[PDB]
Order: sequence, then C-alpha cells, then structure tokens
Amino acid sequence: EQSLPFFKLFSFADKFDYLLMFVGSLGAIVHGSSMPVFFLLFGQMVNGFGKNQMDLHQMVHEVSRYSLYFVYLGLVVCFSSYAEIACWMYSGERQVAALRKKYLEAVLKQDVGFFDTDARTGDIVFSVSTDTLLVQDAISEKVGNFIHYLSTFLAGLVVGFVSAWKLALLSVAVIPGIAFAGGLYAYTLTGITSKSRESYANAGVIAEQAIAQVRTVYSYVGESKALNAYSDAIQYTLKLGYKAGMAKGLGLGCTYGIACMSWALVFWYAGVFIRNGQTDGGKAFTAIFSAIVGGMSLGQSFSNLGAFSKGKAAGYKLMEIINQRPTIIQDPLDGKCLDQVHGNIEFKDVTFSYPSRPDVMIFRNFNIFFPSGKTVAVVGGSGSGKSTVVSLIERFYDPNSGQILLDGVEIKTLQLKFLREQIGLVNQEPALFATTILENILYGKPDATMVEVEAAASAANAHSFITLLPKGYDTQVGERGVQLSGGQKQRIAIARAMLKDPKILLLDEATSALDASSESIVQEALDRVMVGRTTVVVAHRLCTIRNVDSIAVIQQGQVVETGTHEELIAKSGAYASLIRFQEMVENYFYRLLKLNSPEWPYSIMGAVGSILSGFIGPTFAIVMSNMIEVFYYTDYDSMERKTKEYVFIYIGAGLYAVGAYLIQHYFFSIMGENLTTRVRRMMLSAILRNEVGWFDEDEHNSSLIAARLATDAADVKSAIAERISVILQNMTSLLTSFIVAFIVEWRVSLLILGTFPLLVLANFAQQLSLKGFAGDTAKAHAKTSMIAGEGVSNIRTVAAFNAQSKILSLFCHELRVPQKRSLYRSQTSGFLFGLSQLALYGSEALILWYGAHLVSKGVSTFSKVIKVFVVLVITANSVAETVSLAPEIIRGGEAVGSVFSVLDRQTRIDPDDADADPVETIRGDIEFRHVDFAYPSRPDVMVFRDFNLRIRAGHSQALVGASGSGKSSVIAMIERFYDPLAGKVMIDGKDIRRLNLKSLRLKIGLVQQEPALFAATIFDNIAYGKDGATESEVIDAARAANAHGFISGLPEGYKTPVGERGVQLSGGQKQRIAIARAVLKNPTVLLLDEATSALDAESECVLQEALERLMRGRTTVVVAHRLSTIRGVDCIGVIQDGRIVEQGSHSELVSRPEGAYSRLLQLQTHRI
Ligand SMILES: CC(C)[C@H](C)[C@@H](O)[C@H](O)[C@@H](C)[C@H]1CC[C@H]2[C@@H]3COC(=O)[C@H]4C[C@H](O)[C@H](O)C[C@]4(C)[C@H]3CC[C@]12C
Repeated sequence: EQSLPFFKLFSFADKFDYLLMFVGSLGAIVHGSSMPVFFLLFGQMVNGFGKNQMDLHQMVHEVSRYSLYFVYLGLVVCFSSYAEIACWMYSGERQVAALRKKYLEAVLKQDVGFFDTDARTGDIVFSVSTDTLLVQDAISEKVGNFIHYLSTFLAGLVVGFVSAWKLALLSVAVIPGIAFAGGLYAYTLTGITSKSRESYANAGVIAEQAIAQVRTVYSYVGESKALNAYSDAIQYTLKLGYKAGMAKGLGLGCTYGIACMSWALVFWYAGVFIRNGQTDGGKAFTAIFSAIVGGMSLGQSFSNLGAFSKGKAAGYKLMEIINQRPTIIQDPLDGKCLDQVHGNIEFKDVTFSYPSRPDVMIFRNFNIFFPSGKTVAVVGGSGSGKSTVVSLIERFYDPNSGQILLDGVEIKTLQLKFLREQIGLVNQEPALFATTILENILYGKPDATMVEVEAAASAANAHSFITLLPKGYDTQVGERGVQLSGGQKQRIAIARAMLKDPKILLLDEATSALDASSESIVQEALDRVMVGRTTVVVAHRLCTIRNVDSIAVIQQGQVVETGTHEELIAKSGAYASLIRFQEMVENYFYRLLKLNSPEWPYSIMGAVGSILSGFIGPTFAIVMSNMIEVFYYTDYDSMERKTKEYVFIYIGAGLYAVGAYLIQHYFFSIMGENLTTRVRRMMLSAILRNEVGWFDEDEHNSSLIAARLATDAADVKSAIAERISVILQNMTSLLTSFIVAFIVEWRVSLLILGTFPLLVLANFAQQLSLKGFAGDTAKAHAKTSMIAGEGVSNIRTVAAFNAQSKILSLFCHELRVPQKRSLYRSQTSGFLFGLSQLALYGSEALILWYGAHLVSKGVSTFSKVIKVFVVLVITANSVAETVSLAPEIIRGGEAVGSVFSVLDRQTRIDPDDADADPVETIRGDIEFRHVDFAYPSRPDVMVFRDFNLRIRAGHSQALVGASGSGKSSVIAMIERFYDPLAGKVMIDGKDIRRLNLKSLRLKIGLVQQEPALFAATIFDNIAYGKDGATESEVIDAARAANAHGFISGLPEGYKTPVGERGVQLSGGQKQRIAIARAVLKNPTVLLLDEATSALDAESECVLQEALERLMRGRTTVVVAHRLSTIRGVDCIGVIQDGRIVEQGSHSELVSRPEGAYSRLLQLQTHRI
C-alpha cells in the first residue's frame, strides 16, 4: 500500500513527551558507549596483573583501583539503563493513548453515511485495535534498542582503533563471514520450514474433510481407510523433518567452525603483533571484543529497522481516516436552531445515489409526505430504498439534488444537536454496550434525576425483569457471569426512547430474530407509544402491519400509491404481489517419554552429542584463558610454538564442534519427528473414535480441531527434544566448568560459587531485555479496544440518542488506568535492571580484588585466578541461557496440556469392539423403545420425550419433517450418532449397545442432507461406499444417476479435482455421486434426507429414477419438509412433541385423518 514519513509518527506529542524522548536518547547512548568502556577497563586490569608479577604491592594497588572503576561503571550503567527503559516505555504509552483518543473522536464526529455495514464495521474495529498496537510497538521501546545498539557499534569501532590498530580492522573484515554463514543458515531454515508447511497443508486438507463430513464418514466405514492417507502424508512430512534437522545441525556446526577459524586467525596475528612490539597484552582483547560486539549490534539494529518499517505502514493506515473531511458539519456559530417544532416532514423532489457507488439509482424523483401526529407505513418488495428513508430523514445522507423542509424550514441549516435530539430511533437487534443496565437508560437523558428513570422503565415490560437480579441495577453483559443472552433480549431500547421523550419516532425492521410469541410480546409495547407523536413505520413483512392508519408503498424510485388500510388491500394495485410474495415465505512428561520407548537407540546418540557439546564449551574457555596467560611471556621464542599448537587445538575444536552438533541435532530431530508422528496418528485415531455430539459445539468444527493438530502436535516434540538436549548440554558444561575450576584453585572458586546467583541473574536480565519489558500489551488494552469497537459497531444507534460526548468519558477513564500501569511497570523494570547490572559489576570487581590479594600471600599466581575467573563467567553465561528456557517450558503449560487431553478423552458411546459379540447378518428389526434425546451442545432442547416407533423388514418409512420438529434426529439415532437420554434401541432382537458398530455401519447407508465430495479426483468419490471393488461394479453402478453424459465430457477422463484447487461443480451433481455411492455399497437399510429447500435441482429427474431403483431390496426412511415426491408406499408418519401423533400408509393418511395432517395439505397449497 503506502507508508508515512517516520518522523511524522511523533505528531501527537507534547512538551513532556519531548523531554522524555530526550532523556531516553541520552540514557541509551550512555549505556551503549558504557559497555565497550567496560571492555577497556577489563583489558587494562588484566594488563595490570600481567606486567606486574614482580612488584606484588603495585599489583594490589592497581587491581584495587580498577575494581573501584568497575564499581563506578556499574553505577553508571544502572542509572543509564533505568533512564532509557523507563522514559521510552512511558513516552510510548502516553503518545499511543493520545493517538487512540484522537482517532475515536474522529469517527464519532466523522459522518455516518459512509458506514454501510459492507464489511466496514469489521474493518474499522480491527484496524483500531491491531494497528494502534502496531504503532505503539514501533514507537515505545524498539527505538531505544535501535539507538542503544547503533551506539554500541559506533563506540566499538572507536575504542579499538584508538586502542592500538590493525585488529579492529581484521576482526571487522572477518565478521562478515559469520554474518553470511548465519544468513545462509536462516535462509535454508526458512526454505525447509516453508516446504514442511506445504507438506502439512496437503496433509491437513486430506484430513479435515473427514471431521467436517463426520456423518458420512461414520455411515460409510472409513476409519481404517481415512487414516492411511494421513499416514502417507505424515511419513512424507517425517522425511522432510529429518532433512530439516540434518540441515540445522549442519548450519550450527558450520557457523561455529567459522567462528573458531576467525578466533584462531585473530589470536595468531595478535601473537605476531605482540612479538614485534606494536601492541600490549591488554589492548588486543579490547579491540577484538569491541569489534565483535559491534557486529552483534548491527544485527539487532537491523531487526529493529524491519520492525520500524512495518510500524510505518500501519501508522499510515491509521492516519488515513483522521484527516477525512466530513460532509455534514455541526456548528453553533453557523448552524441555527428553532423552537416548538411540529414534525411536518415533507420531501420535495428528493433524488440521491449512494456516494460509494452511484451507478445504481435509489430515489430517482422521490416524493413522499409525513403528517404530524399520525403514523405512516413505508414498505417495499425488495431493497429499493425502504430502509433508506430512515437514513435520509436522520440527516445520514445529504440529498445531492433536492430540498427537504421541516414545517416550512429547510433542514440543511440545522445543527446535529437539536434536530436529532427531537427524534427517537430503534434499529435491528439494538446492541448494548458492556456496561451496567442503568447506563443504557442514561443514553436518552444525561443527568436530570432518578425518579423519571424508574417511571419510564415501568411502561417498558422490563421493571419486573430488572428485579430478577441480586444487584443494585448492576449487570456486566461483557463478562458473561449472568448470561441474559436469550433469544428474546430485553427491549431496553424502548425504555431509553421513552426517557428521551422525542417528538419524532422513526421505526425500522426490528423483527429478524425468528419471530414468535416472544417477539409477539413487544407489539403492545410498540403500540403504546404513537400518541401525540410524529412517528413512522418501516417494515419488511406485513404480518404485524395490521394496525396502520396510513400506508404508502414505494416500488421504484418513487411512491406508487397511498391511503389508509382500506384501499391499499383493495383494487389489487401493486399490493397483491407483495402479499403473495409474503405468502410463498504432572506425570504427563513421563507418559510422553514412555510413548517414545521404541525410539530409544537414537536417544543415546543424542545424549552423547549433548555431552560432546558440553565439552566443547569449557574447552574454548580454557584455550582462551591459556592464550591470555601466554601473551605476557618474556621469552618470545617459546611463544611461537605454544601459539602454534593452540591454533591447531582451535582447528580440532572446530571440526569437533561440527561433528558433535551434527550428531546431536540429527538424532534428536529423528526422535522428535518420530514422536510427533506417533502422537499425531494416535490423536487422529482418538478424534475419529468420538461422539457426534462432540462436534456439535461451536469450538469443535473443522476449522479449530484441524488447527490444533497444526501447532499443538509440533510443540510437544519441540518441548521434549529441545529441552532435553539443551539441559543435558549445559548441565555437562557447568559440571566441567566447576570441576576444572575447583582443581586449579579451590579458594578463588568459592567466592565465584557464592556470587554465582548474582552473575546468572544479571546475564538472565541482559538476555531478557532483548525482547522488551512490555508484555502482553494487547491484554492491557483489552477494555479500551472493546469500548471503541462497541462505539463503532453500533454507530447507527449512536447517531440517534445523541451520546457523542458520553463515550469519551469512559474512554478517558479506561485509558487513564493503563497509563498508571505502564508508569509503575516501567519504573520497576528500570530499577531492577539497574540493580542487576550493578550487582554483576560489583561482584566481578570483588572477585578480582580478592584474587589479587590472595596472589599476594604467596599461595597463587597469574595462572589460576584468570583461568578460573573467565571459565566461571562463561559457564555463568551458559547457565543464564539455560534459565531462559524455563519460561518457555512454563509458557501456558507448553502445548502438551491439551495434546494429552484429547488423546485420552474417553467418549460416551465408546464404539470400541473389545469383546462385544459381532454380527454377521442383519435382516431388519428397527424398533424404538422409550427414547428421549437432547442436544449436548444445548441441554435446553427437550424436543424428544418418550418417542416410540416400530419398523418391520422389507418396507419403507416417510416420516415428514413436520415444520422441523426434530426432523434431522431420527436419522441420527438409527445408527449410534447420539446416546439416548433414557431407554434402549432394539435392532435384530438385540440391544444397540451390545454389538460392534463397524458391522452395523458397513451394511447400512444413508443419504446426507447436503451431498459432498472428498478432496480427490472422482474415482473413489463413487467407490467410497465399498472396499474391494476397483473397476468391475463401479461402471455398472455408474448407471444409476443420469450423469454418465456429464462425466463423459472431461479432459482427464474420470479424474478431476472438485474438492479444492480444481473445477467447481453445481449442487445437483453431488447428489448424483451420493446416490451412486449408495447403490454401489448395496446396503440393507437406507436413509433419505431432504430439507431446507437445499436440493437446488430444477426439473427434478435424478430423484425419480433413484426412488424406483434403490427400493428393490433396501429398507429406506424418507424425511422431507417438502410435501412432494415423498409417496411412501409402505408407511408415513408425523413427529410432534417427541411422539408419534398419527401412523399409517400414505393412502390411509390422505382422506381418513381430518386434523393435524390437514395442516399438511393447506401448507403444500400455499407453497405451490
Ligand atoms: C573478557 C571476557 C572474558 C569477559 C569477562 C566476558 O564476561 C565476556 O563478556 C563474555 C561473556 C563474551 C565476550 C565475547 C563473547 C563471545 C563473542 O562472540 C563469539 O564469537 C561467540 C561465538 C558463538 O556465538 C558462541 O556461542 C558464543 C561466543 C563465543 C560469544 C560468547 C560470550 C563471550 C565470550
């Protein structure tokens, strides 16, 4: 799209924010420049040991002096880090809060006409939340990291170059090799990740179809069949994961080998330089380490730059809306007002077209009149602007060509604080803000008194309902503690309209919630208002239009006829069509480890690699310490040989690192991939062996369960394998570091042992600061975003009942709270970070001072203090890296908390066939005992209560839908889709819950309400009903539905993608293949299903052939709300209130039972 200039992001600011940014920038610069100063001081102190091991007293003096300097640097870093973190966090929060406040103010003031619910409501709210979060991300703290790391870069180059020369050059020239190796590793990792993502996308599109059409999958046994394709796909993904692990192991090995070569070359050339006499033993350390930390500085700064660019794009997207100038302007200085209005609404040559798209015509020559103190009814046959008149009287749309007068006063010169204040409006499903009930009433009146609130609500059919709450007019509709979310939501909008007492009362089609007696209660409340008021009626259905004293009907751009409710019905003038159209109507980890038992050989090699890496670490530390000690030798001839085998040791260590990392990562990747494949197979097998009622909930569709297998199945293997590897490696390294430490010197190692918690804590804080101290900022702004969304989503309601100022107070309060939270969090984080850094530097100074003093009392030398110190510092760094994994393991109970839940979530039916006696042949004895059933998703359904029916062999049934009185539940209880609440089901003289389900399901087939095809070419979509037949009977059964000519025309013969990424077929073709499957399987019991007019097959010919071919020797059950093509030659029934009300064949039900079945005849008649 487009972006904004970056320094235009800091527009909504203040003097205080300028000061905060200044302080934060100064702190960041000081911090960054301070770290290489620490390197310089350490180099000088090491030189102080090195050049003074004959002048013992001077050693003590200089070591104490530089320990004091370390303390000073610790103090400076403390204060600087506190300053940068606190100032930047607080400034970012203040500015983003100001931006949110400005943004929400614009929407309310900006005109309402452009909000046409054409996905605009969902766009704006997500824009607000997510994009304000993005802007805050790009402003608050990442600028601090950017400045800090760029400052470390600039200070790092300067310090080495002024230190001596020629090594800040070599190291800076070499570090591009490390950078390129890391970049190549990242590129390969991204490529292999994309390939694995594609492979699992194929696997998921193969799998998720079974879950969605579970009823078809269960009916036609495919549990073994479905799992084989998943097995093949997951084996492909397993091979790809093996390759991925191999590649990442090689990448780590190669990058560490290149690092070892770099260190070897740098140390060798340094040792060359000291030999000549151009550099001491302390300057080289400073130069090398300064250059390397500069390299990491560039890495972090580049990451920050990417984040900044993304934030810039988001910020432009936000700032697009604010500056949009509106059309209608409310202004006391220009807009005037009147008094004692009369409601004489008149339209004079009103023409308008939608500004978004004016190609269509809406109100071409629109001219209607609204009387005063009366009621009018505007109704249209379709979307011809019947719902637009309310969007035109309300000043929602300016008439681009025309004039409208109010009692002789034209309305374009009236402010939107007086005209709208005299009008009351109700809309479709009036949304209620997440506040108390008493707040909703206050929309109609800000604050006058309380007695009128109770008086007006009395005549609103809600005074009794509000009393059914153990609170003082307090109810939080947001937090669903008390769930008053029934279908008949409380009509508090009527009460809030009553409180305002508007002269004008616009109406809307507020009946779209499956109107019933509950929706018929509100008719009296609606009829109680139109007394002495200039009100209208806008309706879509004429069921409740029976009481109107004047009805005007518009058809195309203009009104056709007017009059009362006496002549509109008569003369059949453009009104008979409307009524006719109306009439057509915690041992989990051990269990996981046990589940990985067969893959134990790989675990041993993985562990071996772990110990080998643990030995890699301290080896590097010891060799570096030896080089540091060697630099101070006096015999230059001896230095060459020692540096020679030290360089060879570096080369050997590089090769060793390559090999060890290869072994460890490869074998642990193999183990992890095998474990995740096994758990995926087990989880899918468990899921397919579940109850249908488990899929009925809104969280167990094909879009969530199939998504859990994506992220949860990989997280478990990641957790187990990676945590085991890292813990083993670092634990071995730590043990090696102490064992080498406590042998070379046992006194100095005790102080470092004592101060070790401080060092590990400080390094932990340093590594934690890289990802920011903010934390779940989306959750902090969880109520402001909700208030903004509710204010924007129902802005149509907010336009009336003028409340453009009351929302801002709530927004201000709920913005004030997170400002305090951010203030406290920022100050605490700054203080703790400063204390941790001060502790680190003070501890290091104390360690070195005590070491130097211990050297003085002739029981040590310049060989053991330095070695133990550097080894223990590096192993403290490694242990700090280890500790950071603890939050990852702890993180939300890392995703094996539900992986192992569904894996052992026992079902209700439990179709398991452990020892139940199997069935060889079913002859047909379908009989229903006393059975009641309720939907597990909604227990409030009591459609079934003591149902009873009997079906004999070799016949059919024609159970009508009966206005959807549980029509789609008899088919779900012939087979074990649902468990009856009470009673049993007897089939073939035996209980249903005593026999294997597979045998009963493989000889009974159904016809689904919505036929569907699997995600494959059309060769098994016809043969899915029977396994064993390949080409013999498929063609024979293909001539059951007249679609052979349809399949004759196809490029690739029979094969064609229809599920996805291929040709798309019509609705009438899927049922042909479904009937083909039904006739190919050749079952004993058949089930038919037609409902909700979902056939969508004009000129019905496929059904007639099927009903005369599939009934030869198959028992079928027919259900259809339509009273057509359901001539059951055996029996027909009607289901009412969970029991049979009449039984018999079709002939016995036509003319014999004058009664409820007559409803059926008159129904078919109206329909025709
Ligand atoms: C003078 C030092 C001994 C100093 C006391 C010490 O605290 C120092 O800050 C340590 C923690 C740093 C300084 C330089 C760092 C190294 C510099 O960068 C490197 O070459 C990489 C290579 C690789 O990434 C290793 O895993 C870490 C490793 C090898 C770094 C590991 C930690 C250090 C060794």
